[PDB]
Amino acid sequence: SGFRKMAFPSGKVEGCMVQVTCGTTTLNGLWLDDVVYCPRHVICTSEDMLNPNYEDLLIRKSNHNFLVQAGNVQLRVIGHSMQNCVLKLKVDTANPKTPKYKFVRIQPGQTFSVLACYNGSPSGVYQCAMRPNFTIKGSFLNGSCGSVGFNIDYDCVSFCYMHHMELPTGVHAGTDLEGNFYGPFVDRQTAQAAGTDTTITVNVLAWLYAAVINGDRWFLNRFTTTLNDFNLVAMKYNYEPLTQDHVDILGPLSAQTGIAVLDMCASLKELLQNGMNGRTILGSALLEDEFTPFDVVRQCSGV
Amino acid sequence: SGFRKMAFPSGKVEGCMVQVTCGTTTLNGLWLDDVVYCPRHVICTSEDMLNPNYEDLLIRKSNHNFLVQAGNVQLRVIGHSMQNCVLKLKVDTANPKTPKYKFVRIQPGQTFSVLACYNGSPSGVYQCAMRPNFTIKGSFLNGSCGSVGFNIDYDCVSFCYMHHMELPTGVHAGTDLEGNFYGPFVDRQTAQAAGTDTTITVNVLAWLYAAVINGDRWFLNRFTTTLNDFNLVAMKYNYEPLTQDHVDILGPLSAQTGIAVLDMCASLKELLQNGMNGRTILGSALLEDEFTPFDVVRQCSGV
Ligand SMILES: COc1cccc2[nH]c(C(=O)N[C@@H](CC(C)C)C(=O)N[C@@H](C[C@@H]3CCNC3=O)C(=O)c3nc4ccccc4s3)cc12
Ligand SMILES: COc1cccc2[nH]c(C(=O)N[C@@H](CC(C)C)C(=O)N[C@@H](C[C@@H]3CCNC3=O)C(=O)c3nc4ccccc4s3)cc12
Repeated sequence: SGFRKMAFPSGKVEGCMVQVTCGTTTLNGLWLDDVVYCPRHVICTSEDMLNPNYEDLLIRKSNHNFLVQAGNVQLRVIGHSMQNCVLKLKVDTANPKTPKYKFVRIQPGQTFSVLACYNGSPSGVYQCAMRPNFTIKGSFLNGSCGSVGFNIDYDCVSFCYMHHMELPTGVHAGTDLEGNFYGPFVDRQTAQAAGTDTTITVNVLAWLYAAVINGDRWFLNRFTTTLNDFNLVAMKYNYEPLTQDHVDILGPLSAQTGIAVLDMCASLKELLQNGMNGRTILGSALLEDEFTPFDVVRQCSGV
Repeated sequence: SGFRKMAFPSGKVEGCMVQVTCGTTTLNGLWLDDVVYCPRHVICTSEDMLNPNYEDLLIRKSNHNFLVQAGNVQLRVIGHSMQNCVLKLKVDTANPKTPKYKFVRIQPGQTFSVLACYNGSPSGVYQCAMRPNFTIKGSFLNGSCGSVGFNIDYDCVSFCYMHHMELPTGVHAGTDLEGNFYGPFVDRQTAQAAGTDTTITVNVLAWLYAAVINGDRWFLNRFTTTLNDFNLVAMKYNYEPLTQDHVDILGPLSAQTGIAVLDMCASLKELLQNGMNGRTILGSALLEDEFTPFDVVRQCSGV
């Protein structure tokens, strides 16, 4: 038992991290088969960054302008192309550590592991959720762009994020591995705002089930509510609406604990209206919404 | 910027995880050079577990009773010996992925990354602190024993933990890689209690500095206190005493923020006496003590 924010083991992704240099700018890149993927603004100069015309900038480059380093070994670039906000560099060597992989775009409310890298060298791994407003609450410093986010299913790495930007509020924005931004952001040196955010209701309920499985029961009550009346309270507290599919997804956790989803919703309503009264749930003094139902089942099945 | 609980990249340790089977019992093991390390109670039968005489149990074993599997490839055991609560199995093949490593025992208050493994296969990575009472608040299921904890410095993996037990309270206990338990626990199928725990004061202060670096300032005040008077308040709230070495260790963070350690102590005293008044620090509604000063500097230097 125990419930901890947990990342996927990162070794399969570590074996794919390289360093891409163009001019004086060096970013992280992702080497899969004979292609390296990196943020396209590696081709920018300090003068270009306010509003680059990237098509123009890249037409003015050739293969020999890109230095790709995999460890101490330099990779020969033999082709280049634009992939929305990602640059694709064809190299003459397929990565021998390429895992089974795919490129999958995730939904707000889903989680993934981030492998933070600096100078092509992995530095830390952590978990985070795609917020409803398409930002992530990450931890990224100068030099981190091109770090990727991913999930692992059996042997397959599903890459879902490459890092590009930090907003003025200190949250982070990036693209899928096709170079398409999550949310209304652009890869320019400008201050950009996200939309208002909301709390991921289905994840809060999943985490309350995790708590019960781990012996935290003080917030439970004999009461139940209806879906409509729950969502009336949810809207008041800036919580997302709960769907029947959300209920159905919570079915297994409901069955494991013997607590109907709408019974747990009555606990959440009381927590939202009354606070915690100085108590904690799974070591937190607030309602946590960055664990999916899948994340919970992965740590709590069989407890 | 941003501050997230962050583990070390796990790939160097992933390349060392194997599976050790004795009889019907299979545990995780750690393969470094030509030695596999695992919890000694892999040799136990259901009848032996209440109070095994491990010396007797192991004398009754020979090399061919141990099946070591590294992936699909079986490793030939050519020697065995007892190492306190760890078994050492000599195999005929040195692990070609052995990283630079050492075995280091950590102090309460220090942090490390855990690579949770089941059936020799890595499943998740997370960070945790050795509590003052020598337990860890982990996430471990049936089948997890032999999973290890570690820190990485440059290229060197310092292994500090191998997992053995879950206490009745749901916290976890284990040994260093020499097989010596952290705390007053024994490897028997018995319910065991830890000593009372305390809050790691120096880590709370480190995390308050992390908060300031990340723009959370509401808890600051123009006041300062003395070390003696702070520790009088700390003792009241079950916080560890703050030493001058703790102050000295916090020096860099003090210099980066321009906030004297004893000035921050006055903020902590007010937080301890007044609570948060419904506000958060770095996304938490309680005072967090599982980040060391080193952990903070690693994410906040240069912000
Ligand atoms: C007036 O401009 C602002 C006003 C208010 C907030 C702001 N934020 C950013 C902004 O984020 N810019 C992007 C770059 C843009 C072009 C996508 C950027 O620096 N990305 C970083 C990751 C950042 C660093 C800090 N923590 C992070 O996550 C990345 O590593 C990259 N470095 C470089 C360096 C050179 C060339 C490319 C890259 S790409 C600008 C900005
Ligand atoms: C009346 O006995 C209790 C009363 C109240 C609380 C209790 N806790 C334990 C207790 O923890 N036992 C140890 C084993 C002891 C011998 C060190 C144990 O099961 N370790 C697990 C990791 C545990 C599983 C649940 N989550 C965890 O972390 C491990 O994987 C191992 N599995 C086996 C299986 C067979 C042989 C060896 C091992 S070693 C006993 C106990």
